Amino acid sequence: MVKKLFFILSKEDKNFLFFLLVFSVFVSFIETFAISLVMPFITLASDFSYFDRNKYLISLKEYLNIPVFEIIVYFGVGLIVFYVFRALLNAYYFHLLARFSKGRKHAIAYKVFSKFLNINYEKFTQKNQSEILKSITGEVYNLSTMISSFLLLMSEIFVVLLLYALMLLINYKITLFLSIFMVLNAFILVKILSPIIKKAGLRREEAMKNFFEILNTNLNNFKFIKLKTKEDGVLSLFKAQSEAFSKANITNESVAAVPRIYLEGIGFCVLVFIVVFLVLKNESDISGILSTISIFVLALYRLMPSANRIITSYHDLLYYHSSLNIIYQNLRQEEENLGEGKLSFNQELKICNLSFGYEGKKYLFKNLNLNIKKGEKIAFIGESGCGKSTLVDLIIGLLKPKEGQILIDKQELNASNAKNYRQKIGYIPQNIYLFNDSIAKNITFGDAVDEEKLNKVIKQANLEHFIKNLPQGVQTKVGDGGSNLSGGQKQRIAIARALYLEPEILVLDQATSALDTQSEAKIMDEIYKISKDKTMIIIAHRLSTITQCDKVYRLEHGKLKEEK
Amino acid sequence: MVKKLFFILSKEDKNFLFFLLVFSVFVSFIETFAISLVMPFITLASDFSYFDRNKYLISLKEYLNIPVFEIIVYFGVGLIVFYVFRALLNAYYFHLLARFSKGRKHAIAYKVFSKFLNINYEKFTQKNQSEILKSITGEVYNLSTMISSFLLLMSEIFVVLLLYALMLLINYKITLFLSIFMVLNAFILVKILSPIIKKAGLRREEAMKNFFEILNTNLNNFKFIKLKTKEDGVLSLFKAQSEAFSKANITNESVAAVPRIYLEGIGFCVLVFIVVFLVLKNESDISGILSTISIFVLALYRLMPSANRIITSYHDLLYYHSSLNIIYQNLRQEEENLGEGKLSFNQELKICNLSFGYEGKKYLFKNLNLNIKKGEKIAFIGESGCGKSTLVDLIIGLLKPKEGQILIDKQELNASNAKNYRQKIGYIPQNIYLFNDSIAKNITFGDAVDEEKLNKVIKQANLEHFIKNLPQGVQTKVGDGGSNLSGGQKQRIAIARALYLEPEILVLDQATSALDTQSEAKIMDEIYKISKDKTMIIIAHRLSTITQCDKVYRLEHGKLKEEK
Repeated sequence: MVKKLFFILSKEDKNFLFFLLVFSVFVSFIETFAISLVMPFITLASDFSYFDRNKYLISLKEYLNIPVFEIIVYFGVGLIVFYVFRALLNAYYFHLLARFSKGRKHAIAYKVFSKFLNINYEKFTQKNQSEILKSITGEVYNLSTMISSFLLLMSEIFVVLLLYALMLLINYKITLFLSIFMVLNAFILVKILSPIIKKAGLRREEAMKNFFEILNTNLNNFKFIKLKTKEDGVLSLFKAQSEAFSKANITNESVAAVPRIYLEGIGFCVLVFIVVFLVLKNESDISGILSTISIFVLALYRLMPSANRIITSYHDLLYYHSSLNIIYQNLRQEEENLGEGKLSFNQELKICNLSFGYEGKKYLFKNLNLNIKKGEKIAFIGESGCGKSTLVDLIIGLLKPKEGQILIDKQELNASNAKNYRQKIGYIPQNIYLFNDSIAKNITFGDAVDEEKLNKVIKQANLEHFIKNLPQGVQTKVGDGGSNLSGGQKQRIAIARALYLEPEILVLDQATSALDTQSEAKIMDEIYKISKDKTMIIIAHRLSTITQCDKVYRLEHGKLKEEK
Repeated sequence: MVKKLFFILSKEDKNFLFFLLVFSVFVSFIETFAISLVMPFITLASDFSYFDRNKYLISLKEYLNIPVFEIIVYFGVGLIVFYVFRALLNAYYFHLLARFSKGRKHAIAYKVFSKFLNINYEKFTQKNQSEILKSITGEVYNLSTMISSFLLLMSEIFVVLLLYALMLLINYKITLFLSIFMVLNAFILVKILSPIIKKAGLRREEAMKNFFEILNTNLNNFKFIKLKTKEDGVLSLFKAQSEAFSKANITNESVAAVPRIYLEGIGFCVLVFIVVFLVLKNESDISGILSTISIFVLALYRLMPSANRIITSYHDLLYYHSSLNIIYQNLRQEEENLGEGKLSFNQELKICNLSFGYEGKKYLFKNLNLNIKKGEKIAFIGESGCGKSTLVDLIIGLLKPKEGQILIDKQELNASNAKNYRQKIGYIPQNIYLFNDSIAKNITFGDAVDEEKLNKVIKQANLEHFIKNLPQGVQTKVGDGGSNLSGGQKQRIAIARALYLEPEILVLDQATSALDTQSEAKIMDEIYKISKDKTMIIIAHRLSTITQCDKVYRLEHGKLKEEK
């Protein structure tokens, strides 16, 4: 199951990853060094001896470099430069972690989005957009922060093992005591306290709910209370619930402080017994008792966060992580579309026996039939939701028929030429979704500009008096969808978007209502005047918009009857 | 302005307050004992000397009590009993704080609620219930936790002052350096660091806003993407915004560790210059270097929580409290209703020139006139908010008329006799709010039970076939409002509630819609049959329910016309 992970990440990310691993092991050594290098400096600073004795201390001094008094100053400066060095180093490490995690958040999410773009229409549209959005923005973040948690985990288990080994070395006796005593201390806090904290917590949570409830119904029945004269009747309930809440809330607010005061008390109590045990034998070298103590204090101090990070990363490695990876496998290895080749359209769009049904599912047509001559401008009057939009979808490039053929100049429409057939249709969704940018983009939908063709389209989409009356002009921000724009401008800009593609079939998926003739009646005429050179399919929901339409097919359950 | 506090709090609350006040300073001293009493034991436990010298230490040993090897064992116990003693003491202290805070929550919220119960109907109904609920459950919590925060504040400022004075005594030289460096370091973290972080926080928030904003619009326009074949168009923008998010997300995650790693860097760096200044003179008594370090470490260590709590409680002493206390003052000194004395009803309910308006407000009536013979069963067709409900409120006990008299057997209804008149009306609100309890209560509305009267009432409100078909029976929990109950049973339970008060005027405030005759048509006849012996006022909303009404008055601008 490790081969899953090595399929997602790229090579540069691998280099970066191992870099971060080596770094992770490194900072462990740097930390344990930053902690260990206190004992020598704290035990050699006083008394001012050790220079005159000890087979090791005199060598660096008798190496003819330093007198006797510059052995503490220089060493100390060396350490403070070492600590500023740490202050920079750890920051860089975490920077690399962040850079890696979120840079990956970018990179893989790009792939997921792209693959979802290359996947076929039916499989994309069969699963809700919550699943897709989550699949390209949620799982990615989760995985990124997951990996960061893993590298940090490595770092800290290394810090733990290293400092534990150091403690094992320094005082072989005390470390075992503090070990057995530590794994007991965690037991007192996770088996004897935490469930009772959960207990008082749930008690407060329930009492608060109850209290607010009867206070709310009591306020709801005031007209009855005032007319009942007796008010103490409901105070008999209020003072009853309020005291329960006032009890559970104090048991909770009280039991929460037990651990820390426990930790202080035990914090000193563990120190004094160890003192009174190391008295039975003589070893305390004045500074010795405090030299080993400063060290173990430091060690425990640095170990607590390592343990915490370990546990947190553990819960993040249980809760999250795994429950995403397999999902990812179902998204990249998920198949795409296909097809390549051209197809000509100079005569008809013969349909021939559609018969279509989704992934369930009862058939929506079962032998649907019509044909669309080049330039017909037809419309699909329905009863809203009958399948007119689905019919048009099948007529156009999308949706694979169950029994159909859909001929284009007596030539069968399939996957090969589906590319080129999808290419030669606009859309104009009426209720459109613009993305926050500069009018031109959208319309061009990101694919650069052309100036000439763009102006041909703006001229053709009758927006010249709207582009003239804009401050920045063609470069104004649509705010979102509009926001900065409004209805008519949306519609016409979409018309521009579909007329930027030009030929040959203009779909027009008009939605329910437009409100009213003070918009649609004019725009329709403009459309009839601009759809002269091309063919048009209109997914009509009502009426009064199909006046100049050559053909009108009514689709109701469950066949297709010709109206006009 | 402190006398406000002693008007809200009772005597027991005052005593408890001063008690917790003294307690705070006490635990301050006990804690500083736990910190200071380390130095004697840290300097006398090892090495095993000091017993032979010192004018005081030689006394207790020469006081004929101890050998030579049992002076550390016994002395240690003195501290180890003391620290468990603390483990109990602080626990009991915080327990007392919690008990005071939430006990105050109870008692005080009770007082406010009770005052809202004694206040008159119009001022109660003129202010929205949000302000009320908050005034008896929101502000109270703030004041409660506020006072506890103040006591804790005193405790910790005392700990601060004592340990600061002790450090001042022990080493009068170093404490000043660490002081100026405290106000300098905190300056580095709150004047040089803390203000600059906010910028990055808002920046990241905005970058996330932009990216996540533009990611949805991309998925919203997929039909066009599929019809375009080319996938790179939106990938070219996605790779542009996602990297902006991927840049903003790494800088904050990098800068968030800056303060703490700074804290280690300075944490050690501050030690060494002090070393290189205290080496120039002989004073280091081997353990001295580590004794003074241990002491100042303990003190600074204990000072951090004191400062932190000071700041936290300070923000609780800034944000909250005030905007509640005056609010609170506007509820204790708030005025109530009045009245006492009886009044008879045997003939008519003469009105005589009502004319009413709320706290604004254009009059809803301006000279209203009628009379209600005992048992008339009249109805008020209105336009909802036209003033029919207000009219009925005036007819019954609530709301004081601006020009009216409201005679009851030729006797004026005012504040004095309003009690007995309020007593003699039921209600039946149609859309009712039961509170989570045992059917009997509600019906009796909290005022205990009666068995005889309850059975007579359930008998009168025709609900027996629903009580036999319930598990617990009359002791079933209505769950919420119902939840466990449904429609008809709700209504009839309310009818029972108003029939438990029994006579003599049955209001029926019907709301909009019921759906349909399978409920209203049935209930209405039963109501008409139980109102035979009584009089009835119906705030009717429609028709077909006022069929059996003897009189029907329609309220329109701005009079009342008899219908039938």
